[PDB]
Amino acid sequence: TVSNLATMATVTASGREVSSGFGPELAADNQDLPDNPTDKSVHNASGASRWSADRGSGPWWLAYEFPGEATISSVNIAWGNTYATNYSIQTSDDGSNWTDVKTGLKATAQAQWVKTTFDTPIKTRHIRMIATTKSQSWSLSVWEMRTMGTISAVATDPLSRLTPRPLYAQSADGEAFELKKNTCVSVSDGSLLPAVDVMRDELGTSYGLKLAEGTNCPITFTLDENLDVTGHVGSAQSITADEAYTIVSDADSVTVKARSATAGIWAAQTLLQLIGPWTNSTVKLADVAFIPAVNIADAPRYQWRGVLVDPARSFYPLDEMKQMIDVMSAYKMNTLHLHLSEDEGFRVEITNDGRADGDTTDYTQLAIKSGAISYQSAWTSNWSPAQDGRTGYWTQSEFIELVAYAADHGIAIVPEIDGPGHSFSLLHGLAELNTGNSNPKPAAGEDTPAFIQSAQGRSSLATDADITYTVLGHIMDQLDGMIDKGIKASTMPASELKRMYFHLGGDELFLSGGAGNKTERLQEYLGRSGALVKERDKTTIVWNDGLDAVDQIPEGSVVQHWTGNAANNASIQKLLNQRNGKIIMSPAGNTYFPQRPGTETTGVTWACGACTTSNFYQWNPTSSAGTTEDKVLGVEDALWSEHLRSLNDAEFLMYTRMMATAEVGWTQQNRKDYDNWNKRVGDIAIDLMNRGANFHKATEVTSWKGSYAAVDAAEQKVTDGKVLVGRYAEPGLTGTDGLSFTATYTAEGGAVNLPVTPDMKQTYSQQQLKNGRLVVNGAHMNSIVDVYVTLPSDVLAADSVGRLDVSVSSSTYHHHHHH
Ligand SMILES: CC(=O)N[C@@H]1[C@@H](O)[C@H](O)[C@@H](COS(=O)(=O)O)O[C@@H]1O
Ligand SMILES: CC(=O)N[C@@H]1[C@@H](O)[C@H](O)[C@@H](COS(=O)(=O)O)O[C@H]1O
Ligand SMILES: [Ca+2]
Repeated sequence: TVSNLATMATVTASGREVSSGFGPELAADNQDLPDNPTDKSVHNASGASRWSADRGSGPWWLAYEFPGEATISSVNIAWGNTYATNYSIQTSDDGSNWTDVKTGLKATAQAQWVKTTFDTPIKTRHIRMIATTKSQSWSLSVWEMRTMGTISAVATDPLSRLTPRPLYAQSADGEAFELKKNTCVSVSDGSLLPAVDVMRDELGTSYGLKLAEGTNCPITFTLDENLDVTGHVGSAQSITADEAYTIVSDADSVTVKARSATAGIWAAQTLLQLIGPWTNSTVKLADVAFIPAVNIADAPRYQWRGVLVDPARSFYPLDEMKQMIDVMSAYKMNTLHLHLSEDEGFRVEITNDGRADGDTTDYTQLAIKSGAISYQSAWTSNWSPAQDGRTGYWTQSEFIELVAYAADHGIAIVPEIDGPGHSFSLLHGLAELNTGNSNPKPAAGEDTPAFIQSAQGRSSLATDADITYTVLGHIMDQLDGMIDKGIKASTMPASELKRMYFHLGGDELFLSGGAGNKTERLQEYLGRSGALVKERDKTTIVWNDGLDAVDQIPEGSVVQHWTGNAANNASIQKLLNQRNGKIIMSPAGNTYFPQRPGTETTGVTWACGACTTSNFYQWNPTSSAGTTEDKVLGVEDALWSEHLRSLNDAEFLMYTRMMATAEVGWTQQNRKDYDNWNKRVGDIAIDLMNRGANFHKATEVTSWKGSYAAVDAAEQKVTDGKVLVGRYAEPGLTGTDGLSFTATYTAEGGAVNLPVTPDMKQTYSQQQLKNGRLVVNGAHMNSIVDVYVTLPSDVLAADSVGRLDVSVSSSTYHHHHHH
């Protein structure tokens, strides 16, 4: 049973002919046409039951906001004496962003019903008719827009933005908490100050909040090592309780409980998602920030939620690593796996401080010599950039700073020094490692092997030589010392942030050829190296193609799975079932960022053809591992850098797929829904535009949206009458001509027109090729649009008193703002 829901709708329109009658609400009054509806005395009787639109060039639109989710079967429009010769019907969840549901619609006569049927009824809070052309110069005329269906009186979900989707989240009673400039925060413990710092780092700029630590503040964080959310853990669910938090908020208070300092940062990240996708605004906004009234209880499914970054192929400066850490933290990733060494580079300084007794190795050569090499474009015959990998390395100071910044965002460092293959940078850097069964050998009269194409994929450390293990042990000791110093600088607890794991690699030894004995080499090397990790009170990690040494690595070692089917891999099952091992899941087709994210893009094709947000989301790491939940540590994305030369190009591949892995890492298997995640991507993107982070504008994402935010003009420079009053963020804009801006000013008493200048520094571009090779930074997002107005002299010269109105319209967006 359907009804005309027009009669319960809140009705808006592009405009109206006259202020006094023919209002848009007269399309929504469920009245049959009067007798003789085309007669002018009937169509133009002052009380005629019809909308008469604004004039001008259009488009002209009529929008219904339902008090609930409407399930709409059909729209039947009774057109008046001026009818739409071309129109569409669009839907909106938010009332501002519109999506086509029926296009190519036409009326063909006066006083004509045009019925548009949805064979599958559509569920929507908003619907509108938008018309581009009409039958006469007169105002478009609508007697009736009947929207036939049923309605469910469900309120908007103030928690709909959250990613990852929490364990438990429900709206609470009453108004939102309004954040004020001097709103203070109380913590139970100093280790929670980093969580408040994360909030202040965004909100200080975007909303001018001090968020000072105070006493008896209305926002509190409490560390409770016994926090229990198991009430919300169902028999088919599984959590890591150490990262549990709760939030309980109302109009007067925001109360956070955290099981760990790390969980306090997760709580802060949740609060920043609730405040909305403008918290990283580089400019003070005019709107106040609100935390809606909520009850949240949250913890992750998996304890290990990571990103591998490979600076070894192409270096990433410290400031770029910080921008990665910011977004990793924003999605509750807790692990930064650094692939520090490769055939093509070594990216951290190792000193001669604290060497073992008898060790006179000169470690300073390693960064000096092997920092200076990188992936060679000339050794590629493909679409890889013409530019070689970036060279360089983090100094110990910068590496300690990297550790501290990661820790202050809830992220631990997991170092990898790959061997015995993928190790040419070590041989190239340290004369002393060129001994025993190492490969390749230095040319006659040389103390280190030449960085030439024939070395690549043919490297082996000397698995038979004591110096190999001396060197590895020193590098482990140096990394540990730097990690300890960075955690100390962060103030986060070492018990939380010092990840007692070391990644030995073990992958693809002699992939391109080399000296043979592949298996006997893995077994000797990973046996002795594993013993180094164990004696340092750590758990060994190896890639799955190093489990040739499953029996020689320590009991309880971890496999990082990337290649083939883990569930059928005998050596993985042996580790997990016979050697109390655990698994980190990085199957290439679900987690490898170089795998091209769309069929329109240029990139690696082998794992999926294109591994999209669907491939990154729609998998279950435990069933992919073919093991039990208890044996799965979690997941890591991989950013391999053979082809990456910039943070912009890395972020193209990382985002938004990384936010799918974040949900796989955190969200319960039975709470995952790819369509629900997909709907959340639009605001994920508005926040990335505010951060200045790049992202692939994937075709399978269907929530790309615009968002208008008013700017606090009091903090903006006026130049020759021109001042920034608004920003408009929409991924994919190639220019501003699709957008119509209008602004008016009213001093109390007075509305005058302000001419608007929209200004977008950069346009959207997909990847660019030159001579068959990707151009570095070819794919880049458009800028947020700056919305300037030019003030008249009387307004320019007035003191501080008035109301600014700004309206933005496109075929897919409409918003009117006032302050
Ligand atoms: C205020 C008022 O009466 N305005 C009406 C309009 O709404 C109408 O669209 C127009 C043409 O009417 S038609 O019947 O010839 O198309 O005539 C009058 O201008
Ligand atoms: C463990 C591991 O992945 N080892 C190697 C990495 O040295 C390589 O860099 C990466 C490329 O990823 S791809 O570009 O997505 O194929 O894949 C594997 O070849
Ligand atoms: Ca009517």
